[PDB]
Amino acid sequence: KETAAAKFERQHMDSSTSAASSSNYCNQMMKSRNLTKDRCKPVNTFVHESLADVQAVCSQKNVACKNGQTNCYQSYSTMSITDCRETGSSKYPNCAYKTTQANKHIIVACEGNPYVPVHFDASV
Repeated sequence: KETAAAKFERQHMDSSTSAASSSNYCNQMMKSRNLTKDRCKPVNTFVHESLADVQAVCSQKNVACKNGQTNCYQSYSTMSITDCRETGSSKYPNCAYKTTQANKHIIVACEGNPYVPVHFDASV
């Protein structure tokens, strides 16, 4: 089955570009990463940094997770991210998203050995 670490790379890593490729980015990426298979996932964030740079966040600023667990980490630097947000017009199976580019600190939950990101918690 899919590891949590692999699921995080699928759902949240896009190192291939430095920014939100275009107004079409989220429509294409939400589909191609399989986040519209069984329903339109309402919101999703993609990080445009290297895998190494996002994995390194697991050794950065320890912060509380939104669910109250203690294993979340905030990046010391801002990172290039794209927020995908489903539209009102959006009806499964034709999921439609607003693509928003920003530079924000990310917060990820990390687990395992090796200790790696398994959940995208927030951007700040």
